[PDB]
Amino acid sequence: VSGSTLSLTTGTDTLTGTANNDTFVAGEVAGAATLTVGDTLSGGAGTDVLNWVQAAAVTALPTGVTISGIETMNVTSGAAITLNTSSGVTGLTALNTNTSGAAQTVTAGAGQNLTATTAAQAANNVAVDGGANVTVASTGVTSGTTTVGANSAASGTVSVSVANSSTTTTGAIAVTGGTAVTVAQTAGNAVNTTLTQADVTVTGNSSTTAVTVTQTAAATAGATVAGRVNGAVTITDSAAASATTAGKIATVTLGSFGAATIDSSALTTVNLSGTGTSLGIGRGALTATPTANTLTLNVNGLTTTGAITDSEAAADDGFTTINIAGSTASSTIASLVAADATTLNISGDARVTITSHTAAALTGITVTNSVGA
Amino acid sequence: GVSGSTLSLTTGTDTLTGTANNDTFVAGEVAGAATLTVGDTLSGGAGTDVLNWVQAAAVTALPTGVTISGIETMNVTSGAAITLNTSSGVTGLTALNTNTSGAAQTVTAGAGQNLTATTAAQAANNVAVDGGANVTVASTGVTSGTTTVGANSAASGTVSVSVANSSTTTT
Ligand SMILES: [Sr+2]
Ligand SMILES: [Sr+2]
Ligand SMILES: [Sr+2]
Ligand SMILES: [Sr+2]
Ligand SMILES: [Sr+2]
Ligand SMILES: [Sr+2]
Ligand SMILES: [Sr+2]
Ligand SMILES: [Sr+2]
Ligand SMILES: [Sr+2]
Ligand SMILES: [Sr+2]
Ligand SMILES: [Sr+2]
Repeated sequence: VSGSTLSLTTGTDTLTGTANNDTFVAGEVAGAATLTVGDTLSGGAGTDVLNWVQAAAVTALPTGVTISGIETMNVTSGAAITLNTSSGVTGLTALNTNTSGAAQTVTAGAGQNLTATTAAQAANNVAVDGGANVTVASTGVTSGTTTVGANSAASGTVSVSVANSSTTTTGAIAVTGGTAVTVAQTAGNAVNTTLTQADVTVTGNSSTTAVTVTQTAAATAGATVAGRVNGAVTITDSAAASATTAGKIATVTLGSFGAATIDSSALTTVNLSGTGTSLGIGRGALTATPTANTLTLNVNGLTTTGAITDSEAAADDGFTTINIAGSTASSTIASLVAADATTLNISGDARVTITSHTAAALTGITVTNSVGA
Repeated sequence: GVSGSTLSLTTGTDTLTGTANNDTFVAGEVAGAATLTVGDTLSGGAGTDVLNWVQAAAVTALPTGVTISGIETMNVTSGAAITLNTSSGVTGLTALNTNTSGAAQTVTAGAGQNLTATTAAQAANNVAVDGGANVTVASTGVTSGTTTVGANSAASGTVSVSVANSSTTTT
């Protein structure tokens, strides 16, 4: 049931909503902000919203402001947003911060889903921390960077979308922590131009079980063709350097990639698609000899120009069984390097081509792929 | 207790009298200007009444000519330092709560007033409290800043000090 609209003032407000769905409006009055020192907002029962909008940059939650009972907080500025809602804000489950052509530096409470939406980001940087589920939705990015969890990891999942239609190389994307991470890049430069996409670094924490990093497929620029180069990808389990602590990242998905590396003692499955350069797979640095030594490569329309390498096998304990499952569209791996592999199984319903392989310890290759290998 | 009214002070000279019930006096800011101002007169009346004094500017004293009576609890929050002595005047006050972040506190409470000084990110700023009935100091983010209770007048009741430091700078 529709409730009331409650406009804040340039003074200290004490506003309590109804038992219904209310909208708290923290706009401007003649250019002056109305979310101001000492404001106390209580949504009451129902699904309540606070819309905080002002032309001037948002620089902080003001002194003495308390917000309770409001389920959604929308923050829109005509300039940058710098905001920490990890204190004074009870009951918020959705925090949405919105800029265009300006930076965002946002820290949310661990129970607040954060969505940072930036248009025309260009050379401005976006940094978000805290939150439950964290979502970054960035368009018109050029050299500006995208950083999640450098100070405090998301309690839930992380989803980053960065779009660049310039020829200026996309600023680096870094994510630290989260239960599952997806970094999705797109390149939208015009034909007969080339754009290099952002390097991506994803460092898991104790909760990170899966990481996904996708980009626009690489291509050579021509009169009819927009050129694209894929960025590097670095994915590191939090326990990658430990001799005793078990890993957590079990699945990695790459949709087109430059020079990519994975390091996780828990890794069992890698899903690959698009245009890849190279992929090196490390399994951490545990001293104990591993018992699960099966690697599954699920490929779908994958083309690599370089090698997929088990980097652990040469001097440590690599994978002994490699399962390659081809799906939906044919794949071509330029080189497969696996110094400890003794069994290679190739399955699926789409062709798998391995142009060259270096795996001297192999004793058996068996193909069940219905299309062929 | 039964809830009463909310009484917002203004940037003009206020004369505010509460209801026989539990009232909340709000002494905030209007567009950056304090609303607790010279000559203000506050009278809580019967019931359990509270004054919330919040402003970005430092608190250095009660403004000239201000009279406060019948208000049992006073909360003081500043964006800068707090320097305040409530051991005379403010008749009927039994609880004083002072709150800063990254700024010093120098507070003297009356011998019948429970004092709670809460400082976040105290760092190198010093906290000094005197007087009071039961005295509570709750400080986080302390570094080299000191904590001094009762150097000029001892608490009439108990003293409870909590000091948290997450730096490598000796507390
Ligand atoms: Sr206000
Ligand atoms: Sr409501
Ligand atoms: Sr409420
Ligand atoms: Sr509500
Ligand atoms: Sr290793
Ligand atoms: Sr080892
Ligand atoms: Sr080996
Ligand atoms: Sr006044
Ligand atoms: Sr009263
Ligand atoms: Sr009273
Ligand atoms: Sr009175």
